[PDB]
Amino acid sequence: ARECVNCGATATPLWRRDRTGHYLCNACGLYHKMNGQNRPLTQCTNCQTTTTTLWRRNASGDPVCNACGLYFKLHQVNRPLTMRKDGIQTRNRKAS
DNA sequence: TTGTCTTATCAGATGGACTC
DNA sequence: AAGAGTCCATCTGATAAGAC
Ligand SMILES: [Zn+2]
Ligand SMILES: [Zn+2]
Ligand SMILES: [Zn+2]
Repeated sequence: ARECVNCGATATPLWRRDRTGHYLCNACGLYHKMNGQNRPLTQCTNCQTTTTTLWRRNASGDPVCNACGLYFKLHQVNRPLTMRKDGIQTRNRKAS
């Protein structure tokens, strides 16, 4: 039940936090950082997944999922198909 | 019960569409 | 007409949760 504490949006291409760790949508997060006040009111080339919280690009400029993109950056080799975990994983990130 | 490694989820950078 | 500024999606980079 995540919600932008400024505008009330429940959907956004990227969730962000303010200095205190209060959640803000991408729009309200960028605005506050820039202005210092409140904002006024596809599939992976490697593993063929259609679901990720963040699309990245490979060296040729084609889309890869977050997992595949990060794996390649680290290892300089493509993510093997056997690494692909079923389901969606989430993590409780702490403040600051 | 600790250590490693994958990769979610945060933060920063870039630039197209739009207004001024 | 031609430049600077606003806005915010979407990209790259940083941090670190928790799978295993
Ligand atoms: Zn918002
Ligand atoms: Zn706040
Ligand atoms: Zn992938």
